[PDB]
Amino acid sequence: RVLYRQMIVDLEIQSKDKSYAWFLTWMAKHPQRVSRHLSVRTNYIQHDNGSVSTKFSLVPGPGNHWIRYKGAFILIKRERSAKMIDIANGSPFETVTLTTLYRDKHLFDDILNEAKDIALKTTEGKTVIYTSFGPEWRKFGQPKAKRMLPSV
Amino acid sequence: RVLYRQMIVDLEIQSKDKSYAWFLTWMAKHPQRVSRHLSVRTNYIQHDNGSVSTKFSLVPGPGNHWIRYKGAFILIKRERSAKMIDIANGSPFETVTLTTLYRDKHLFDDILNEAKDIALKTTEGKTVIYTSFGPEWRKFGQPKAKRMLPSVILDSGIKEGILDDVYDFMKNGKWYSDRGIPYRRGYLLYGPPGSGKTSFIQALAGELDYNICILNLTDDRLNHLMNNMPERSILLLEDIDAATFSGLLNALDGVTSSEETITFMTTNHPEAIMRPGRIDYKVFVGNATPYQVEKMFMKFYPGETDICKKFVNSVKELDITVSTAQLQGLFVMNKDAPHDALKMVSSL
Amino acid sequence: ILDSGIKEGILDDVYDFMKNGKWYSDRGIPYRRGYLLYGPPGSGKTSFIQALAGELDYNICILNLTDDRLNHLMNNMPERSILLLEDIDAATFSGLLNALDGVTSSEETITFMTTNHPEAIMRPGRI
Ligand SMILES: Nc1ncnc2c1ncn2[C@@H]1O[C@H](COP(=O)(O)OP(=O)(O)O)[C@@H](O)[C@H]1O
Ligand SMILES: Nc1ncnc2c1ncn2[C@@H]1O[C@H](COP(=O)(O)OP(=O)(O)O)[C@@H](O)[C@H]1O
Repeated sequence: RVLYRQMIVDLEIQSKDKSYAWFLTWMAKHPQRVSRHLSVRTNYIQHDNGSVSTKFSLVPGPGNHWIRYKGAFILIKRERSAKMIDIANGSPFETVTLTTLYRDKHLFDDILNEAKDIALKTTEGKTVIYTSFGPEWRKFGQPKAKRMLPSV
Repeated sequence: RVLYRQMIVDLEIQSKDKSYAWFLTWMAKHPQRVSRHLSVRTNYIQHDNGSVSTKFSLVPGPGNHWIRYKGAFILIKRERSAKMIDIANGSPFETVTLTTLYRDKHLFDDILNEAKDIALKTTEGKTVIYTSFGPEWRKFGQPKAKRMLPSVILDSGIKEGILDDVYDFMKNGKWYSDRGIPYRRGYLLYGPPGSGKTSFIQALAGELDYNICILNLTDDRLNHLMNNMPERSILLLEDIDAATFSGLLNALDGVTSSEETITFMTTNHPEAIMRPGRIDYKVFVGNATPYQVEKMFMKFYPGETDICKKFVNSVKELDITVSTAQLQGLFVMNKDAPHDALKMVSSL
Repeated sequence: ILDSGIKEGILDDVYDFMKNGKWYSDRGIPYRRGYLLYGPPGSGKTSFIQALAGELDYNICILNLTDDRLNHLMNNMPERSILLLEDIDAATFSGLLNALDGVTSSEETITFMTTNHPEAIMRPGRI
């Protein structure tokens, strides 16, 4: 056991961190892996009307999987706690554990960077335009969209 | 144990997800299964009165069942936690686990899609109509119902010439963004009064489940009204031929949002605005056609083809301003009786 | 207690009108219906309407006979209600017909009407 823990690294991403959903989203879209388990995640928006916009997507889910990032054979576990309950999302406390050799520790940042990009590609800002209303600045013209510099 | 976990998949739907009730509802209505266990689910609404509307329905419930979807023999367990308590619904934490072979993993999405449809069939939207109250939009006329596009009957090609132009305009976000032009579009339904324009706009908004922020024709607040529109809306401008004109064009060019901004315009007689970016799709919905009269007659009375022709050649004579509102009026007063309509509508 | 056939001629017309949602939706006509109980004063009309509302456990939004707010009153009715118009023979008439044609809701909209002497409104969609 000590020799095995002496040639590997770990990386725990716990369910509180913002980099938990990002990483599962990334690992869903990875081409080469073997993930026997799956978990549904369904977003579901009810507007002012009874109208519903809903969408479901599968993710790795509890139990361990494997992945091959750049010739690494990373082993990932995902675990749920049988006793503790988070109050931020109303779900039990979860934990993802990545594990590769020590030699490829430098891969982890790369992975997380990729995840951040796949996270940042979807979330898009909107350039709010404030304006003068007497001696105080008020918002005006509910958020515009980015004008995408090649366009000008 | 490792070989067995080596030829199967799992799918955990946990009790927090919205796709938990949907799936149990779906599996209740599946024809071929063997579910020894059952659980009651009782909805119970007490109104302002002591009156009660209550309804109970059985679902799979705890313990494992079986099902056969498309020749798969899926095994499903449902479990409750003896220690944890959810605070959203006040119940212990539950979990559904589907398990089939790896080869039929692609079935899961299908199942969930079916569940979503059985979920989406019951929940029905209602096209709220906002309106102008000074320089601010207030709700008006507590939610209507969807008008169900087959119900409105207009000319042969106009029902598809707009339902596909709009469906294209909902897919050209990148095209409008990369060119550096605003992402908006106008429409000009024109014709005689009482031809079914507003009815068609409401039917289309019900198709796209948006909300009609109706506005009929002050110039300083018109710009404020254009700029401040709620989420998921479809602007409607009745009678644009009643007008400040330069301010109208200025505010009409200065309409923006964070998403699509469709702005239909209806007028009774359309005689600079027709430039693209402003009004760019003009189509003429007018009086009744021998196709419209046939389709209305078949809309009211399903089947009974023989009478249909016998009406059309009758309405070919004595017709001046025959409009579809008039046909709706003269067909609703003689409901469930086409033979009375044959002699009643022909004389008006 | 009223005449021999009238207790069933209305308790089955209403029970049909509660089952024709698809029929009224597919035709593209609004899903409403009026009624005209007429007779001499003191015959038991209002009592029958209250008994029927108790049968369907709805709520009687009674209104007895201003034209600009009448439309607002017609439009804004609570959930699970049954409109009642006492003495429609006391009237603005064009505004009455306009607001009466412009009554809407998210569900059924029954509107009984009682009058002591009923002498255009009788067209279907209206009474
Ligand atoms: N093609 C149609 N199908 C169904 N109802 C129609 C049709 N054309 C007109 N109507 C009816 O005519 C009435 C008034 O027409 P409306 O659409 O309000 O007129 P406009 O749009 O010209 O102002 C409504 O009750 C509407 O349902
Ligand atoms: N068949 C009946 N059953 C019960 N009460 C009745 C009946 N007929 C008349 N009444 C009595 O008539 C009275 C007045 O009825 P009301 O509804 O005010 O009459 P109207 O609708 O003609 O104005 C009530 O006190 C009611 O109990």
